[PDB]
Amino acid sequence: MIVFTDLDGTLLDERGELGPAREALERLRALGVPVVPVTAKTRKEVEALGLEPPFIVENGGGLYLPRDWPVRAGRPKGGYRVVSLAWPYRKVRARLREAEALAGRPILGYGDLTAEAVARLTGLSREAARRAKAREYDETLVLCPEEVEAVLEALEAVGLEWTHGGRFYHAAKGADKGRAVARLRALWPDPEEARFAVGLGDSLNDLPLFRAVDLAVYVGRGDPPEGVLATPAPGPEGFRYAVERYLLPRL
Amino acid sequence: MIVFTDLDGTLLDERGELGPAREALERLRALGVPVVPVTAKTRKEVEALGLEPPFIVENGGGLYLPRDWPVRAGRPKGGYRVVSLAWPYRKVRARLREAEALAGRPILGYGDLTAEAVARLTGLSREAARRAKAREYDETLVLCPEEVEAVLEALEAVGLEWTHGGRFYHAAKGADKGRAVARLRALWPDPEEARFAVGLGDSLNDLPLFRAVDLAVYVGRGDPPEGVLATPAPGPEGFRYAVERYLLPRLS
Ligand SMILES: O=C(O)[C@@H](CO)O[C@H]1O[C@H](CO)[C@@H](O)[C@H](O)[C@@H]1O
Ligand SMILES: O=C(O)[C@@H](CO)O[C@H]1O[C@H](CO)[C@@H](O)[C@H](O)[C@@H]1O
Ligand SMILES: [Mg+2]
Repeated sequence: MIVFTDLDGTLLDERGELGPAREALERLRALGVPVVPVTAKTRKEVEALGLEPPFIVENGGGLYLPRDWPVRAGRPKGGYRVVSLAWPYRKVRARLREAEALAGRPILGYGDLTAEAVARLTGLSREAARRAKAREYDETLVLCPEEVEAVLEALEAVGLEWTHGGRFYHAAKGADKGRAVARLRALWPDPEEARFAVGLGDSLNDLPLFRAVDLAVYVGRGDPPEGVLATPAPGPEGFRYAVERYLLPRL
Repeated sequence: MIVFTDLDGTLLDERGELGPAREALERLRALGVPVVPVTAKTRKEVEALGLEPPFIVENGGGLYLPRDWPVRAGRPKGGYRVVSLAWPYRKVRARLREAEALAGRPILGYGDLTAEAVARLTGLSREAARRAKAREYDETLVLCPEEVEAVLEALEAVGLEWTHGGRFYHAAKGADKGRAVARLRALWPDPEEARFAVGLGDSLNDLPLFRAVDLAVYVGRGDPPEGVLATPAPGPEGFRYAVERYLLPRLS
């Protein structure tokens, strides 16, 4: 069993972990169940949250492995090997400039904003905002609710893809959580451990993650998508719930 | 006679250059008629244009005088004395956060943007954008057309004042081109010289300028403000026309 989790509102929601979630996390760790973060966040953000690879960043744009992973894949980088699945940020930013021309209006994202601006808009600290700005693949957009559609059509017109992360639209090419999960499972050292994958997500828009695992659990508010399990409560209690009810009785 | 003039859309051409206005300005100088820029631009932008004090920056937020101005006012800063009329930028920026909470959506200004983004948004060079970001009083807002109504009401709700410079909305408190021109006229070393004021402008933020002068001339696009003089063509050609048709005859 491998457990894939969107940080977002599955594990984090309230900033970082939280009582019930921690307890559930330790439980998994004690049982030798690998837990793999799958997040919109950057590698700099995940590191600051003290997480060790493997993890999936920027909506599936990048798969980070320990440098000594038993399966040779990706490019060596310090204590990591990085599997790049998506176009680099600089290329995404260049295409965004083409999109603006098409939409005949400015398209702003984190690349255009100061860290203090990003911090204000996200509720992050300036320090965490700086890490959220350190993007390798995916751009977080700041769009006027009223102009979202014109912008999205322009993005696709220039070959970019878009997703919604919970509060912001994102632009990238090749970044998909399901693709990244399938890739990491195919790169797993022990094929039997990766045979059964669980995916926990806090977004009605985590379908790519939900599609790529064998047991999908939606830990948010309201009804889950079709073919996806639910929990009574959202947040860390929803994560703990799902862990205690769906997982522990399998190990 | 003192001629008070906006820069963007008035004395500057569409690309921000003084070239086209030079001949008209040279007529005024020869005739010994003072010309005072009254602009949305910052001090650093006015300096980069090679303009000398006195001048009024940031929609009337600050009055810049020569260090040796005969009438003592404001505070020293090397070659300048500065009369601050409006709240400092830091206070406007903090108040904008309350406006943003009230609107329930982001309200972005230059202060939130890199020089590179400001350059892209304005068509300025990166270097000119750094100068435009060096704001002391007034914030330039970057609003999508659909959110303007809600944004301007949120500004008013939190005690900020708004205006528009021809291309962008602005937020400040106490920054008013008419207030600043009136203050400058009162600080003028030659009351007879200051007795008759002319004001040229093209945008919303210039209506207060028009009200603070004795002869107002609109060189913007479309129809002029009620009872204000108009010119055949906008911008610097409008400025030149005004000098030749409206000002010269009066100087004789
Ligand atoms: O799209 C969002 O709503 C969130 C969560 O999905 O991701 C963005 O926003 C987060 C802050 O809320 C950042 O930490 C991420 O890097 C990213 O910029
Ligand atoms: O509001 C505008 O239309 C213009 C008019 O001067 O001013 C803003 O925009 C100008 C760039 O177009 C900057 O030079 C100014 O500092 C200010 O940010
Ligand atoms: Mg103007």
